[PDB]
Amino acid sequence: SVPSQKTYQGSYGFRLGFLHSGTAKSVTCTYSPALNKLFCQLAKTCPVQLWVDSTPPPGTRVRAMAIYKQSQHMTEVVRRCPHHERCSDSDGLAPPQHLIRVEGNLRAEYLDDRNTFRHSVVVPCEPPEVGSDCTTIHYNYMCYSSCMGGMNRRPILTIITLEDSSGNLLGRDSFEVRVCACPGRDRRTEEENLRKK
Ligand SMILES: OCc1cc(I)c(-n2cccc2)c(I)c1O
Ligand SMILES: [Zn+2]
Repeated sequence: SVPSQKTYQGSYGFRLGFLHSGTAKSVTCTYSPALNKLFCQLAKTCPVQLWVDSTPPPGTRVRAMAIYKQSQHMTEVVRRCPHHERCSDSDGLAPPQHLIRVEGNLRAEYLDDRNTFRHSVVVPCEPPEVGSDCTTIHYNYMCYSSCMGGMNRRPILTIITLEDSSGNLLGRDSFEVRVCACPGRDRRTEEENLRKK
């Protein structure tokens, strides 16, 4: 009733990577290594790099799913709030209830799990373009952390899993997410709080 969040590189040495976008007031997405936490604006591009030490087999896929970070909320499905699920901002593929979308990939598939009711979005693994050493997926988060009746100020994690063609686990990584109006200021504030402690 709770998906695992244990980091697992697996046989292919799978792990995530993030750009270094800084903390200017205008930044739309920024990652804090000290907090392992991504800060982003609503419905803005979040580039997440995928790194491996060796090439996984054809048919390998990469799935993203959100869970609540606090244990007392972890069994609750993370979903969009009562406002955003009804705002008709569909891209034609993502169900309106799903918090996480993949941008610009027509092969993305959206799952409502028939047993857990949790949402996820999964894409095929594709090799890096010539001249690149990693592959990047562009995610969007479609509600604010503060949305009433949805996340309601509760922190979430995103779990990224590398899976075989049957859905079996090959690798796992994760990061906390805050969706907020000013990611640069919030990253600076939270990193300062961590330092003061
Ligand atoms: O052949 C090299 C290579 C192949 C693949 I397929 C991937 N990959 C794409 C999504 C997940 C892993 C990567 I990163 C890579 O470097
Ligand atoms: Zn919302």
